[PDB]
Amino acid sequence: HCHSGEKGANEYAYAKWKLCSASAICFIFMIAEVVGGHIAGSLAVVTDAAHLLINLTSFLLSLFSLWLSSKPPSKRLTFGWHRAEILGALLSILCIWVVTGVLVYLACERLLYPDYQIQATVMIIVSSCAVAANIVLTVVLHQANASVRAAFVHALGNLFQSISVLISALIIYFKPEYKIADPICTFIFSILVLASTITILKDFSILLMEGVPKSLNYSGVKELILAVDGVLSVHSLHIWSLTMNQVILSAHVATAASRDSQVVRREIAKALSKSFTMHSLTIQMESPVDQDPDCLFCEDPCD
Amino acid sequence: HCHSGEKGANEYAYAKWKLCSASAICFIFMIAEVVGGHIAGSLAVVTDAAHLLINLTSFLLSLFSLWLSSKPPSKRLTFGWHRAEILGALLSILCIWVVTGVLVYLACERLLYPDYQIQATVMIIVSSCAVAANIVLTVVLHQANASVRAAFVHALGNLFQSISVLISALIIYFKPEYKIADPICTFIFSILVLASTITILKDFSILLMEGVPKSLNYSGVKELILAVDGVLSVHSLHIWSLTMNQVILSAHVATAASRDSQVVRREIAKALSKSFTMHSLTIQMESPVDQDPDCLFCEDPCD
Ligand SMILES: [Zn+2]
Ligand SMILES: [Zn+2]
Ligand SMILES: [Zn+2]
Repeated sequence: HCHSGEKGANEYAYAKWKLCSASAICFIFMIAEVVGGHIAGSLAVVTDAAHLLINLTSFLLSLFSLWLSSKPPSKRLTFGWHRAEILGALLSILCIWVVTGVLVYLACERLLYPDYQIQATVMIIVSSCAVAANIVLTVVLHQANASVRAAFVHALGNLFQSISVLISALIIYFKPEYKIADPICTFIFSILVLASTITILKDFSILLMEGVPKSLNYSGVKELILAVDGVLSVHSLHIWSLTMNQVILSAHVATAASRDSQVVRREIAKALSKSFTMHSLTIQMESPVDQDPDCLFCEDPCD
Repeated sequence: HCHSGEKGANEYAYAKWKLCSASAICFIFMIAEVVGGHIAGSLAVVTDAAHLLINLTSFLLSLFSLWLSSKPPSKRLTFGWHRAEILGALLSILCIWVVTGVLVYLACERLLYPDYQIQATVMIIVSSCAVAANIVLTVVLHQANASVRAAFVHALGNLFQSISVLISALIIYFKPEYKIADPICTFIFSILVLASTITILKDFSILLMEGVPKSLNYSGVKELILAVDGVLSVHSLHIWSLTMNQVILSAHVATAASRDSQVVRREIAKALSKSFTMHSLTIQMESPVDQDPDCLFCEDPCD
């Protein structure tokens, strides 16, 4: 019948906790260490307490993306609302890029305006919690689902940014004669952030461009299909992916003309669903006749 | 043979001119009206001459997206590099959102710091060219290809932003007693920008989520297919789209068991390619047997 029905359902549920819990943890931390600013110096933690609101924002946005992904397939969005996950993830990552650019420009400003001073010891304790809080905010998002993996890279990034004042603070406190080791620290650590976002960006860009999923390999799939009896030649094998774990596949095959078709494609479906989980298959089951010199449109992926 | 080979090839060529020409026009304008700043007041046009560089940047980025779209299909990117167009377009539009947010924040700053003054007559002539130049930069991008349509919305947006100082300038010159009609102008006109970007964003988001293309209609396609003789029931009709004009389709059909299959799907392909151009079709041609009460996974798009 070519439609097979808890292994997937439960996973949407786990992340839903791995985010709501992390969002709540960041909520607690932001609340506490902002009320610890009104009842003390009022320009102490707000600047750090800022970032925490950004992380919370990204976490709630990723959770919103999950809730969207839950929605059922419609007439307009046929396959379902799945890629909403990847979309929210890519939006969050571009927001990392934007926020980091903003921070780098403010660092350059502080450089061009060295007329500024901050007590280099209380500057550390405020950094330590920010590092510690980020340590916790990361280890909960330790990968997975495109949504959580987008929140982790978003969290880890803050960690490098978080120490980027601590490791700077110590160098300021232990030798305030320098005063210009902080901007270079923000620079290099923003670059580290950007490297991690480069990894995730490459992966989700390959996803959005209907690229074959990393988890698989095209020529391996052609071998795996052609390794079945009745077939003679498989042309136009396209295999893209939905968010992460919904691999689709669509192929033309040319089988033994006098052979019964439907058993051949049934066997192909069994072989494929045996090697790896699917989400749909539409094998066209063409005939022996094919205009081979003209199949250049479906000769093979050049690569 | 199910593979049919100048109607499409020439279109990549037209836009390639509709961008390179517009990029060059903006290049000319920026050059001229920046050298008209060194040889006069040096804080006159640079701020306007700034956004021209942003428009040029977006135009060259869209052209880069086109050049990517030209690349052939590979083993990793099976369908081809097509959606690179949509990706570059969405990036450019999010950059519109970012730049407009930046401008709105600087407007709020000018508000909270009314300690500032600018001659309200020379402020107009610098605005008029910016409006005129934007008038020209837009009417060349008058739509189409996802790349150009992304450059037009990007250009038109600057127009509203461009007059957003002129219409402000006049009100400053004709009554400098007000001095606070400029921020509200930037506000409302940024909102207009954001509305246009909302339209384009909705469309390309529907595209990226494998939504059926606007140009078509699902139930219309089911009627158009089921209107052919041999078929009995079509389930799991998925029809997404590549960038704009590469519509794909993939369907299971259940036809008369004793009937010859391949003629049925050949006729379906003829009917579809008759109603509207395609880019691929993989009709599975299932049998009469189907487990109807269990097809809930392929019952129909709820909507
Ligand atoms: Zn062919
Ligand atoms: Zn089916
Ligand atoms: Zn079914």
